[PDB]
Amino acid sequence: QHVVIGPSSLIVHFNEVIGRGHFGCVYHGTLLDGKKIHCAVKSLNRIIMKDFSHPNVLSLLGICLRSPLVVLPYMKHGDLRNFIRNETHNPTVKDLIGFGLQVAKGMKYLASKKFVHRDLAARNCMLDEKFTVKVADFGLARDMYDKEYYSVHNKTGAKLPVKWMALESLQTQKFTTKSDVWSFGVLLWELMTRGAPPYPDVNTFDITVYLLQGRRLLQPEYCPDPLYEVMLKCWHPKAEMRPSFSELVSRISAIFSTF
Ligand SMILES: O=C1NCc2c(-c3cc(F)cc4[nH]ncc34)c[nH]c21
Repeated sequence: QHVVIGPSSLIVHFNEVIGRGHFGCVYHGTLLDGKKIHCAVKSLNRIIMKDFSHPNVLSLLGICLRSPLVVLPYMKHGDLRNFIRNETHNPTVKDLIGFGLQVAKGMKYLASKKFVHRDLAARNCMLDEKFTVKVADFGLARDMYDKEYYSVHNKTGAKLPVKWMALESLQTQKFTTKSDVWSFGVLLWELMTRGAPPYPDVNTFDITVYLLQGRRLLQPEYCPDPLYEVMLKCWHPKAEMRPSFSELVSRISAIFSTF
C-alpha cells in the first residue's frame, strides 16, 4: 500500500524500450516522487524487496496498479556484462575487482536477510551514474532476458542458468546462499575476462561430468593469483566448505587494498 504509485505521478515512455524479458518489457519512465525523476518501468504483461535497502542492491521505487507496473531506479550504464564487454570502455584490473567487491557487499546484505538470489551473473548486475553496482534481477524485477544461458525445466518451469550453477544445484535444482557463492565465483571470472562466456567448449550436457572431474574455469590472463584462489574456493564440491559472503567481502577488500 505504501509501495503504490498513483498513475498521474508516472509516465511510461512505451516507445523507449530498455529491455525485453519473458514476463514483459522494461521501459524508460518519468516519476514525480515533489521532484521529477527518470526511472525504469517493468511491465508484467505475461502474468518484499521494498524492505531491502543496501547501496549495492537494486531498490524498488514502487508499483503502479492502473497490466501491473514495477517502478525501479534508472541505471545509466546498464548491465555490468555489457559495460565491461564494450571495447570502447577502459576499466583497469582495480576497477574490475572494485566491481566484484561491490557485488560481494550486496550479496552479503541479501544473505543476512536470508534471501537466496538463484541467478547471480554479471548480466544481472547494474551500474548507476556513480558506477555503483546494484545486484538486480530478483524479487519483483526477476526475469529471463538472455535465454541462450538458460534451460527451462520441463517439469517445474524453473529457468536454470546451467553455466553459473553450483554442482549440487545442477543435480537437485535446490538453491542456497552457498550455490549463490558458487555463481559469485563465476561472476568474478566474468569480470576478469571482461565478459567472456564461461566454458565455451563445454556443452550444457557435458558440464555435470566436467565439474564431477574436478575441472573448473581456468585462470584468466590478467587475473591476480589471490583473486583466482578466491574463485577456486567458491567452486569447492562441498557447499559447507565454500566461503560465506562475509568472508568474501573481507578477502576481496584486502585484495582491492593491495592496489
Ligand atoms: O537489457 C535489459 N533488460 C532489462 C534491463 C535493464 C534494467 C533492469 C532493471 F531491473 C532496472 C533498470 N534500471 N535501469 C535499467 C534497468 C537495463 N538493461 C536491461
